[PDB]
Amino acid sequence: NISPWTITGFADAESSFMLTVSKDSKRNTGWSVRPRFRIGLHNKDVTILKSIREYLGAGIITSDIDARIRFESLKELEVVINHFDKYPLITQKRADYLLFKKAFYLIKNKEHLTEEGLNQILTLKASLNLGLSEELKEAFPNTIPAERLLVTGQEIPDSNWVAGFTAGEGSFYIRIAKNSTLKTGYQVQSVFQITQDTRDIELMKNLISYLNCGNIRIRTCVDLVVTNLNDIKEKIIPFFNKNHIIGVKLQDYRDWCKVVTLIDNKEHLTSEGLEKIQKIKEGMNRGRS
DNA sequence: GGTCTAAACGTCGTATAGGAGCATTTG
DNA sequence: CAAATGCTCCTATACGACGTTTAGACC
Ligand SMILES: [Ca+2]
Ligand SMILES: [Ca+2]
Ligand SMILES: [Ca+2]
Repeated sequence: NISPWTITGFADAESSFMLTVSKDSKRNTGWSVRPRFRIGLHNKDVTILKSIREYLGAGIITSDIDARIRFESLKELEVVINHFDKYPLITQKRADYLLFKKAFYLIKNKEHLTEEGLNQILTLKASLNLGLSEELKEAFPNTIPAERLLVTGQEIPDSNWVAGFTAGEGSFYIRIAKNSTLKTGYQVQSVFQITQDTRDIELMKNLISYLNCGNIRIRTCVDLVVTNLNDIKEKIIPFFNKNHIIGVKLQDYRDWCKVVTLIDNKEHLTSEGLEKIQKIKEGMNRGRS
């Protein structure tokens, strides 16, 4: 059974809180307003969604061009709010959650069925994710976007949060670089990585302190990158051995571990070992069938 | 000078995120 | 009826993941 903090870490990475405001003749305000919480993944990772659904006892799972679990009914969203109230998000998505939660209360309480409440919903939608469309701006021109929490000074709440976040944003890959100064003609490196938009660089720096390794790379997006071999051996691998990765990426993690073993035993410095490692690498990540 | 590790630097393709609205059920 | 939400379809970028070059430790 998945940990609640794993769920929150994974949602910090992959989830979306949404408000749809659609023109509708059939409604008394002329508009339809509805809240949504959703996680959408590659079809191969439907199992993660089933795990979340089994934990919470709510959510509708679909699989077509992608796999999604959605929470749209007031009963389902109540389960979502109860969870995140207990196990709070720590990325900037915490701010989206707070806007969403205010909207949920307005809708749950039917205040959205008034001109006043509808207008308030629009201030919330305006600061949530991508904000108001041109059409919505045209229809609600005097909307002042609600204040958005700048999320700051957040501590890593639990080791399983890190496992969930990494299952969403992390990468375990083997880097092979053509390099003539090596006997085999190639350098072999094991790499652990977490990627995130710079809006959360503070969190990323906190992750470096928390895991006690890694460097910050800015490209904007930020990468937490661990390349040091016995930071990988004695910190990253022990960490994720206790705090488990979920989804197909677990298989990538396992293969990654195997190559790290081969590297630790210097087999990457031989032609045969390099061939071994390449074969494993080719079956990992994007190369996994 | 040779061999090697670490990581700074480069960068592509899509699985994530985010979106909107018609159809159906419900009381 | 109209409100709620089931269901389905649309868009595209922050992610993941793959590749090369550089600084320099160690012998
Ligand atoms: Ca994310
Ligand atoms: Ca992911
Ligand atoms: Ca992601």
